[PDB]
Amino acid sequence: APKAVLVGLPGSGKSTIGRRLAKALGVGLLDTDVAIEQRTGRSIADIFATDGEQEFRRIEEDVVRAALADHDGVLSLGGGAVTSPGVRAALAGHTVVYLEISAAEGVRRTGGNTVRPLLAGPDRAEKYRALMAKRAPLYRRVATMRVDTNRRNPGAVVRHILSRL
Ligand SMILES: Nc1ncnc2c1ncn2[C@@H]1O[C@H](COP(=O)(O)OP(=O)(O)O)[C@@H](O)[C@H]1O
Ligand SMILES: [Cl-]
Ligand SMILES: [Cl-]
Ligand SMILES: [Cl-]
Ligand SMILES: [Cl-]
Ligand SMILES: [Cl-]
Ligand SMILES: [Mg+2]
Repeated sequence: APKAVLVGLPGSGKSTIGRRLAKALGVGLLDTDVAIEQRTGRSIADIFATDGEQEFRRIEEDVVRAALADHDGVLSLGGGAVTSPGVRAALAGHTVVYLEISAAEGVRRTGGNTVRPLLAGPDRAEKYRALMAKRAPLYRRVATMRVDTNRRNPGAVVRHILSRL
């Protein structure tokens, strides 16, 4: 089982805290989105655009279940993985760290244009708050550890988690 599975909204720090937490533990980081692009050679988008949700999610769940079983390092879950009941079911029993972030800070951390599909240019703040009302309850449900990242720098978040593992 993974040392920790990180979940949270876009920009809550899944990739960043995941990378730094993994480095600290001397283990590898497995990001489900990446495992998907590598498994299919297709980018996240093409899959969506082409196959769409149901098919992506099915693939994503497939990747998550395998990672939860084979990966012993840090696992960062794609932001929407928790919307699949099969994923929430597979997570039961695992150490799940929910990186919490306010909408104001979250939307500002993602302004990097690093490819945030569900956060188009037109009124991102409004879209981010909607995404939060929708995903937040799910993260809280699967979370075994809730970590507030609002005023904590990445190092402090990492140390906070390490202390509770
Ligand atoms: N605790 C933090 N404090 C300040 N900035 C952060 C923190 N965590 C993440 N960030 C920054 O916010 C941006 C989004 O982080 P990222 O890990 O890619 O988020 P996610 O993978 O959840 O979508 C990155 O530039 C990252 O360095
Ligand atoms: Cl399984
Ligand atoms: Cl590993
Ligand atoms: Cl995300
Ligand atoms: Cl299960
Ligand atoms: Cl600080
Ligand atoms: Mg990420």
